[PDB]
Amino acid sequence: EKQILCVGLVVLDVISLVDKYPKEDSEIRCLSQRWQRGGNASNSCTVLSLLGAPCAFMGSMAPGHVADFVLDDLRRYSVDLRYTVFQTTGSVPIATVIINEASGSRTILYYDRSLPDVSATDFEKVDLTQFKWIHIEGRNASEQVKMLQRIDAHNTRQPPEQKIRVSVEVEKPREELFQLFGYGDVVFVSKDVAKHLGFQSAEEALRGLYGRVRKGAVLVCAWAEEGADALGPDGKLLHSDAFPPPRVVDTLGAGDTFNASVIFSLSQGRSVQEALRFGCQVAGKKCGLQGFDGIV
Amino acid sequence: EKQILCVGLVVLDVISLVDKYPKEDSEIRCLSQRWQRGGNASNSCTVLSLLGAPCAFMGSMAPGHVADFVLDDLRRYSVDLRYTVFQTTGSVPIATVIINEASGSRTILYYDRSLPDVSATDFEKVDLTQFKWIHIEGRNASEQVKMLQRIDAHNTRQPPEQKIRVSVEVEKPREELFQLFGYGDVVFVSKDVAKHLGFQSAEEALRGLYGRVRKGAVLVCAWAEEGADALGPDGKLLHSDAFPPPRVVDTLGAGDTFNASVIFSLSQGRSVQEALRFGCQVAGKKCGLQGFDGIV
Repeated sequence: EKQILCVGLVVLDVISLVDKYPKEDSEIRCLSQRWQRGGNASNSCTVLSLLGAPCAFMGSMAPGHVADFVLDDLRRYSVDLRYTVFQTTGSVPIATVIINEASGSRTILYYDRSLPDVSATDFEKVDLTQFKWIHIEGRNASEQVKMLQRIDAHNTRQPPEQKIRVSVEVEKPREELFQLFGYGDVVFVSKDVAKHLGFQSAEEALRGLYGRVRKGAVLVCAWAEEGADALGPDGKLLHSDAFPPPRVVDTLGAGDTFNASVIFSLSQGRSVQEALRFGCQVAGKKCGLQGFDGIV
Repeated sequence: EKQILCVGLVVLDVISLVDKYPKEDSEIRCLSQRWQRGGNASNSCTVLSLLGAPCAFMGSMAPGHVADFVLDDLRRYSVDLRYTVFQTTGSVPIATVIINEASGSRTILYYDRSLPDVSATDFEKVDLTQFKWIHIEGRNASEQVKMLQRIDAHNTRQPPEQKIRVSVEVEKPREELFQLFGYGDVVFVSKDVAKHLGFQSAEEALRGLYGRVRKGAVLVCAWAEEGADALGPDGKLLHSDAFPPPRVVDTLGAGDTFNASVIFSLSQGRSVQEALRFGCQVAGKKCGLQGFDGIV
């Protein structure tokens, strides 16, 4: 069984659990503080692994005790780390995460880039024959476009049977990332990006942006409590309602869980409509649990 | 010149500077993240040192890289650490501090006690003859009352000329701490404690609580932008208006700066009225600066 490769950046989430969202200028005693491995594509590997799909993670890494914590954790999920790009400068990024016990909301304070990104030349070294799906978390787009061109060139020399399926996520509302819309068989665009571009609903965003994706591609937009929508070459808008848990306790990585679950379902040969449904359900289940493990 | 001893707990402040206060459930890129030594009595040593008063700090400590950072920092200010109480269990407490660049507000997320407190038996080892003033940050009150009884017993065997002046801070609205009101020549009570007990202004709190302090004591209550008030045995309410800086950039430790500056002024023989004024002015100056060093 060929692997699913995720290219992205691992982040250390330093999570403070509070009984209510802190009022500016107050002092509040937290219920707990914990470390959790995070990062979008990183979290998606966790979920893919939990769902039973062998996968590999490619990201930059700075040796030290933080690296040990996050790499050990990836190893626990049997994520293949052959393509870890070790950097002799910079550090693993940290995100300070406030979770409101009352609501499950997650509020993320993150920082400037703390280490070099995975480059096109790094990706050149990947043995593409090992993978049936490659997902790219949009970040350093000019480099990633080259990576995507490399996969495309590879696929031209392949039977349709042996083509590597590609997905990309455009989550941050940064201009440089929009070029990624034209790559990938599946394109995840965030609600935040949609709203930044002036769309007020997933349906609106999908209709508004479909003209930018590559021929044959499926564009997917999750819209929180409003569920998720997709639009493919046939012009039929597809939708799944959200599947909230009875009590929301932790929504950190819920979007990553959605992405992973859609990739999983699609990679398993399911329809887009079913993949959306499955994504919403697994993401919802996740929101009712601390971290990811209880989704299975 | 005998030292001023501060008994309290050193804290590592992990400070995230943000351009606006984060909205719940958002993700925000911080401007910077820095480590700063904190803790109330710890910060007051910094200020006392900067103002030119030799001082000593007594608190619990767990060896490790965090201890090294905070102890090196205390050494930079020439704070005497002879009475550091090393603990073979627990860790230096962390406080997660969000500072709003726009307002200078500080929002503090702190955690359960991470190491043993300084005990009465620890304090027994202090050479009281070395100190002309001892300030206690209220925390483990039952133990600290014994410490205060030890100082009292010491002072009975002294000339008035050689009596150690004592101050206590009651900052958290915790019942156990109220017993400390009856100790100390100078009693700092926080606005938060006052409000918890049903008073709506410093004047109200002082009148409301003076009957609980020891004969001769001065009760002090700072009330933020409303300045600070004090009440002594003569029943005359004293007041200083706040002295805001032209632009408030960082209010973390402003209250500690006030406390230290009042202790300093009083220890220098100044009147309570002048000490209040001086406290408000130095605290105000501090609020216009990052950290403490520019106050002098």
